[PDB]
Amino acid sequence: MRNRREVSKLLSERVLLLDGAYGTEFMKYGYDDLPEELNIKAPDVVLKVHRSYIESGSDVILTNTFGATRMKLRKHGLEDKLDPIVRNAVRIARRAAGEKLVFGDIGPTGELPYPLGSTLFEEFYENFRETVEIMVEEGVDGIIFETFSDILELKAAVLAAREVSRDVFLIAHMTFDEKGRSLTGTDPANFAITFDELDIDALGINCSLGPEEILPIFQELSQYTDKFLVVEPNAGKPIVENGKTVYPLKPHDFAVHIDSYYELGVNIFGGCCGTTPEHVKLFRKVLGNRKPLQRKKKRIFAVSSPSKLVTFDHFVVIGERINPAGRKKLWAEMQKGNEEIVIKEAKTQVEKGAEVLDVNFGIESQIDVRYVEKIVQTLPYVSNVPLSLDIQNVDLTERALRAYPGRSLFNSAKVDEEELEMKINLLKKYGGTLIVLLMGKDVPKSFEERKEYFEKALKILERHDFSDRVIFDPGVLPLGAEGKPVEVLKTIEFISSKGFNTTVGLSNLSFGLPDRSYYNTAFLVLGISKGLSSAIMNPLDETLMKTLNATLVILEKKE
Repeated sequence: MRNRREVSKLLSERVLLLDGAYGTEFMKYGYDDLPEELNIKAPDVVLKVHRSYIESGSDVILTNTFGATRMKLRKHGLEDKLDPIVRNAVRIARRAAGEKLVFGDIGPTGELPYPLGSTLFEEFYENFRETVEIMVEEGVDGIIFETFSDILELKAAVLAAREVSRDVFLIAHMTFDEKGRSLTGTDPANFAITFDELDIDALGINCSLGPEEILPIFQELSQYTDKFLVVEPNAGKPIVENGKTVYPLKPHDFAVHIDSYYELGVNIFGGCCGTTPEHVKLFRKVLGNRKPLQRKKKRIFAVSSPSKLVTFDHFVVIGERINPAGRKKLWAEMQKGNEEIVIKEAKTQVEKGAEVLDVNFGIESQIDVRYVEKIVQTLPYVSNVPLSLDIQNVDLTERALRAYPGRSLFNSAKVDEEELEMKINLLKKYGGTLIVLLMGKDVPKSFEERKEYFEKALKILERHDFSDRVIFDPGVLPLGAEGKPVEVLKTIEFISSKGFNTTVGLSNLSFGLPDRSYYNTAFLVLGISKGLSSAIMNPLDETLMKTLNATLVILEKKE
């Protein structure tokens, strides 16, 4: 009913109050049934609880639909009841909220993405799409994806929601353990950096921990995003009593933490486990009417995997090995869909020092798309590191980007208006950074020409507001093509001096002459001395890796 523009307006004016736990309230009323089923079996109980929260002061209540998606309901033999479940939930909540806001509550499926589980991006996507269609049709004032523990599943959810409606206010939440990590390894900074650039309106943290525990985790989150913030802590740390887990933190003890979150810029405050109407009533009194606080986010250049965030504030080794070009064995296996061989190449490269992995599938026409999707989802989880997606076809590109678990690096976009704009828009929609190759219709032979390509690229990036999401690749040419490597060094220095990260397809310098390892080493050392911030290289080359480390030690970049 109310759109994201309208909700954003309200948020800019005042911090809002959410509601509390529903499950335990239903239980206090003698109903232990699956919450979602109550929307059909005992709608009066659902309404009663919504009203208890509204009367407590809640500015917004959540629909009783946390587990209402086909994938989750299937586990209870209720998949065929998805429609009446969600429609009734929205109607019941609307009836209770009256004028107040009603957000559609959508939790995770409980299924982990392949390779941890057996689910691919597309299925999660369709799964979330269906529930959002119902809520939008029934008139929710926003959607909040609650308690997500994995970024790929969360990414699929928001992309699905946004595809159904560009106007619905979207809120994405992740839950963290006491060590500040999601089930699959994501920390606050990673979550903020990966999701801040997606088309959602707010980010948040809910459940798992109490008020004090979430505080530092919330602070880290607030530093990397300028989106609206939400927090719903559990009512303290769990304690087991009569053989059951309870969250004893009383209203006053919970409510006193409100100021701390407010000082950190929170825009919506609510409570999770153990939160009762009694707790909300006090939250209302304590919160009152306040205008949110301004924040100003930290801006950094980084790419990510579910468990690792790689910031370009140090030389980044990008493993070049998962590339069938000139690799007879690998090429044949990729064609037959061999995942294990690629998994092994990834693992060994990281074990040797690669922090990011370039992934290319040779002649894309000869590769199965499902294979590509399985590999893109798989590597970040099993190898633990982010990927540089080395893909040519725009078609495959979009499929890889939407299924990528984190914020990736996209390999090369030549200096061509059409190609750049096209790849920029895909990255804007799905997230990610871009390697811009300094060439277009032909290869530059000088530093002068490379500079022209750089200047033309900056112009294009500038008008598409994408200058802060790029890494420049000057374009190393083979020494067997009079590739004048010195012109490449000048270019690296010039670009570095302007504040931009850089990289090179290292091996291309010696792919036409023996003792390539030594040419590769010499160039890398020289490149680093000119500001080179990374390189697509062979981490299995002991000579190159050891000399690389020595260089960094000598230039005082590490020990």
